[PDB]
Amino acid sequence: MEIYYTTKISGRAGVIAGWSKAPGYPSLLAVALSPNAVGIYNEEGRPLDPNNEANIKNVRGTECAKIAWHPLLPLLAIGWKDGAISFWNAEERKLEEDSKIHRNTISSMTWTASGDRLITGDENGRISMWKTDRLMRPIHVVAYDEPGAVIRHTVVGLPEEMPDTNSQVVVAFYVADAQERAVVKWCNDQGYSGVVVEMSEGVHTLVHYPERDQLLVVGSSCTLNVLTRDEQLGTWVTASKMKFATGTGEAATGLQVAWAGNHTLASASEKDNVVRMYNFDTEDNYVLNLEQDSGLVSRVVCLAYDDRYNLLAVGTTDGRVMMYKFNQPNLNLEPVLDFAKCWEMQPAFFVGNRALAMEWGPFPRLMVVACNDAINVCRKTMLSY
Repeated sequence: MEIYYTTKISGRAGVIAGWSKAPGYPSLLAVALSPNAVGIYNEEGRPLDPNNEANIKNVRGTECAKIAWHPLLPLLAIGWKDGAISFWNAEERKLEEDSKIHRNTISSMTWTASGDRLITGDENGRISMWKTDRLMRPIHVVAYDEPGAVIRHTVVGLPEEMPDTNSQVVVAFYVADAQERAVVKWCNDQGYSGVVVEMSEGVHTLVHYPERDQLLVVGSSCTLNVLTRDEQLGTWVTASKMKFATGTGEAATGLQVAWAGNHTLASASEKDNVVRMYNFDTEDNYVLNLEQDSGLVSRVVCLAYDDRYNLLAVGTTDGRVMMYKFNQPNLNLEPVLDFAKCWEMQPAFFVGNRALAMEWGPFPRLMVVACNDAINVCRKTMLSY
């Protein structure tokens, strides 16, 4: 067979792991190192540069908060915990740091579609789409203050086409979450921050369903706030709101709403060994059982989806992260309402500790379960017969 290898990034490894998520690139797992560096590490479960000089110590010498790689380049945007937006390229080995506008700890950092800007934010509510150039500098463009609110959840759902020049502008659906006052708002990189929605309940996770245009927000009551940019209202208002079947009621703490396929929504909880998939294909909910090991009960700590290649990560309390094979919406074989048996059990692997931070790689073989013990590189190595 071809058996998974449990090989772990260590040496100076921290918690936040950054994959070159674009396929076809040298998928260098950047690792937010504890001694104020970001470890640009390889994919064999080893540090690529254990000396950690090409792995870049912070110019301002702070701990990292967010590392995200360019969708069209091996450019790594490092959000350090001072506002230090650090653009570093793997092909250039140049880290260029600008901290003119951003001064608080980088809270929201999401790459744009083309990587021409970068939705940057901090705890001041200052969301700022700093432009990204091939001239390799993070340069601030637009400024939006949300005082009393933190830019916590910021998804890229529907890029609104303004009539300014009909340009496809990334419009960041950021939540002005002023202490659970989930003021989800949409800001564009030119001049404006419009309000997406005003829910009283805070955003548990800012999921977006693109097939039927549903900003699948979860309120902090396990309520799937199905926000659709309605044909009758225009913005992502709560068209429907039903309770998740995983941790029914007030169980949003530990609730795991990741993705589960093209027309399937993932739902699970830290009190549930059953992992129910809100299958949007034919409106299905169906459990996926887990195990208990002499009191080491495996209940879902983290769900994450390889939406590039349709695999669901199921992190558990015991530490293992087994995998769920989402069989396609069955138009090829056995058209079924219950995909619980179709959601095939995959060979489990023990990455180590409980899955707290998680980041799927560009391929569903190369991946990190960025647990706190080590930056758990997930990979496969062949065994010849």
